[PDB]
Amino acid sequence: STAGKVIKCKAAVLWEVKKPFSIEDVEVAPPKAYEVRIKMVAVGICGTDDHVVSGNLVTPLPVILGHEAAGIVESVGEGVTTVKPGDKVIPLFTPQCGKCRVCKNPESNYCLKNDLGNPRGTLQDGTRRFTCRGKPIHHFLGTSTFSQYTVVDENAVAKIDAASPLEKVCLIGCGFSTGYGSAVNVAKVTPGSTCAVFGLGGVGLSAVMGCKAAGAARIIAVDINKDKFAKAKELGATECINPQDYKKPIQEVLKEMTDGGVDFSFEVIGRLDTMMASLLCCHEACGTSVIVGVPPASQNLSINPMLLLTGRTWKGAVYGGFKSKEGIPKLVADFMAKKFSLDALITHVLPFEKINEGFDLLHSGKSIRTVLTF
Amino acid sequence: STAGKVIKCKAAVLWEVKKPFSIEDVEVAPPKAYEVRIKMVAVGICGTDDHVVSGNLVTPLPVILGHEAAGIVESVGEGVTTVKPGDKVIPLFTPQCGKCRVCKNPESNYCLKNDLGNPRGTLQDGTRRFTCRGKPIHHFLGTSTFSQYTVVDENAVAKIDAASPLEKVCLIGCGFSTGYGSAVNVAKVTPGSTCAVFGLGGVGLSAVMGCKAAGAARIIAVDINKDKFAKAKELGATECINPQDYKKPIQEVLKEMTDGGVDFSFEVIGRLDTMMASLLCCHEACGTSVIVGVPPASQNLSINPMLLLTGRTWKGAVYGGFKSKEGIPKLVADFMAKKFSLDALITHVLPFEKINEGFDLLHSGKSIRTVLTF
Ligand SMILES: NC(=O)c1ccc[n+]([C@@H]2O[C@H](COP(=O)([O-])OP(=O)(O)OC[C@H]3O[C@@H](n4cnc5c(N)ncnc54)[C@H](O)[C@@H]3O)[C@@H](O)[C@H]2O)c1
Ligand SMILES: NC(=O)c1ccc[n+]([C@@H]2O[C@H](COP(=O)([O-])OP(=O)(O)OC[C@H]3O[C@@H](n4cnc5c(N)ncnc54)[C@H](O)[C@@H]3O)[C@@H](O)[C@H]2O)c1
Ligand SMILES: [Cl-]
Ligand SMILES: [Zn+2]
Ligand SMILES: [Zn+2]
Ligand SMILES: [Zn+2]
Ligand SMILES: [Zn+2]
Repeated sequence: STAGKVIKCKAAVLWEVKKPFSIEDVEVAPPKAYEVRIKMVAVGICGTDDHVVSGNLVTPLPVILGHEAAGIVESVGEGVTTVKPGDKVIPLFTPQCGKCRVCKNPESNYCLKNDLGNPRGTLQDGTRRFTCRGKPIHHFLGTSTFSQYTVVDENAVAKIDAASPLEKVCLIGCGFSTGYGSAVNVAKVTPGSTCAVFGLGGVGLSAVMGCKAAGAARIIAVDINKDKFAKAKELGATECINPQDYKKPIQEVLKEMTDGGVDFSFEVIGRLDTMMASLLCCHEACGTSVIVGVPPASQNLSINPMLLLTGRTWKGAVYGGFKSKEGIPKLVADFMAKKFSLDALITHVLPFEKINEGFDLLHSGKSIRTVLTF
Repeated sequence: STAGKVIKCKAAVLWEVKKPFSIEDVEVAPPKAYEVRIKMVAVGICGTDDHVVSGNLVTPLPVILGHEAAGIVESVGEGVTTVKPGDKVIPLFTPQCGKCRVCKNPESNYCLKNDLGNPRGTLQDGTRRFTCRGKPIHHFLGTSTFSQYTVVDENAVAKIDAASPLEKVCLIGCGFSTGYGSAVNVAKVTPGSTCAVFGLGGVGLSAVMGCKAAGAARIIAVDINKDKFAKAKELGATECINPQDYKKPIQEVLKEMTDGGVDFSFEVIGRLDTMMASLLCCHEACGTSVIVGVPPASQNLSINPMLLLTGRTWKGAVYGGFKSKEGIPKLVADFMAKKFSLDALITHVLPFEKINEGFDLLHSGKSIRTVLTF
């Protein structure tokens, strides 16, 4: 069996930036106390993973990426009370340690045991658990789901419904709950409002889907990629516009189109020009601009503070404001109850081994979410 | 009767920037329809006035400044349904025109009729009601209270309580409502939270009072002027901090002092560095930072969007988010119902003819609020 023994499996390792992943044999150490070893069943490719490949989000290399996933618990360490082997689970990229300031504060979810802020590349106890060619391989956001087995801290893992379709539900681990919560919990979109959503990746489209579930009267979807429009529209966008069609700055276009700005604007791309245009496009006295895309390392925005004095709210959030371990369970329950559908987001299913082809699909505007099967 | 004819009186006219005010004889035209001519009983000197003298807030010159005030209604023009001659009045620097998007929206207050954003120095119909030496003099924020008589549009004037100390209550026209409102209505300070306030002028200490009124467990008051601390402590600040006493940046000191950051920070000064230190000292995952001070003409902050992505909110607000015409009276009522005391703030009362003396007191930290009487 495997419980308590090292596991040897395939995993896609990123040895260098801007280089392909290498499906390698790696040894995965057993769970220490309060840790869980999971067997990956399905994983989604998310833009945050692509940012590490591209050089925009620095994390310690070599690394096993991946964080949007669903799997079955193979073994649990001592102390682990929340998980039992055989339990279906979604690994959370933001832990909910339950004992820090942020975790106790009912409205905050960026727990202090996270590894996004200043990435160590390890698990919470400071150590790694993957070895490939004798060398230690670093973890990513403490989840590293781009491997057939991974070890995750207990506070970073959620037990979900035993009947959950893991090849659909893995989206709720990052992309969907991020997009949808951005609208429903972060910006708190109001019925009848006008919302703009910049970027239509699987997180951008769940933001559209969150604005529609909130009662937004209008949802303008912005993207330089026309092919995304049909899905946006099907999911709730009232209109879709492409910045390259206009001769004047996209915030001016939208201000003119909405009687001086939207009420709620969402940036789900991660570029500075669109984070600025997304601030600008919202109404000067009643707009909320929510930052969802992750910015390129060390870059800055020069804003005039007056943009804010008149009444604008600029905020950002991680995971759609969901406290990870309590939220992702309930959102799967909702999923089961048929409250929403993830099917339009999943455009491709590839075997794990075809991971690089999955990143090529993202890079070409051909895929919204690619799911990788183990 | 004064009515229907051009009044000639005294007004402190600013002819050039960084120049002493000239107390001069000007002609205040009669009210057109939907306008009101008011006799100034008391005027507070507020930081926004000073910025026009400094050159920090550009506005068409010559101009008669002033916007913090209480007076009695001399004549009302035609169609004026809300105030009658003799009615006690506080002119509002931000109108509540009742009909625009911002006015119909229950949460916003920067009515579109405002003359703050792109100041044209006239009343809402695009014309001035003041003359001096065969020259039209401009208005400031459609209020121009540094004149014995001023004409203001109707939507920009509130009928306050018939029995109100007009020498006290005029602070509610700007400073008290802005500072207090910023805390209670914009930041929405929570019971038991910890707030930091940068700048302890008239607006600043009213923010200290608002946080205390909101139930903040800790209120740290920051000011390079050590003499304001006694008042701050008296008004609610649990601690006072002078940036010059340190060797490390004030955010670092405050982050350290407050377990990672303050829950609510208010910048009530208007400098870029303090807007920055104000963003930085509130907790990255749950702090709200509120901009209240007014920024120098065309100066930008280079910020890193990761500062918001972790979860902190950044918002500005005009008038402490009070709908003006509806708000200032309810507060005058609260003052009248013994809810708070403006006394600590009214530091000096001078005859209006000493207005340049009043600005010198401000320019030396002697004064918190100087009231100019008529
Ligand atoms: N805040 C978080 O919690 C959180 C969570 C998950 C993902 N993210 C971030 O969300 C962002 C996107 O996520 P995704 O997985 O949905 O990625 P994605 O690649 O599928 O979506 C990006 C979309 O933006 C569009 N786009 C690119 N340039 C554009 C431009 N100049 N103008 C308009 N649109 C443009 C692209 O066509 C693409 O459709 C990434 O930056 C990711 O890092 C953040
Ligand atoms: N948003 C609005 O609705 C609104 C309304 C009223 C006033 N304001 C703005 O509020 C700001 C000030 O209000 P005020 O009327 O009380 O003026 P004020 O001059 O009396 O008070 C400003 C305080 O800032 C302190 N200070 C100065 N430099 C400092 C520094 N470098 N670091 C820390 N503290 C410093 C000064 O000692 C003073 O105590 C002004 O910028 C005014 O324009 C805005
Ligand atoms: Cl004129
Ligand atoms: Zn993600
Ligand atoms: Zn925590
Ligand atoms: Zn209005
Ligand atoms: Zn003022």
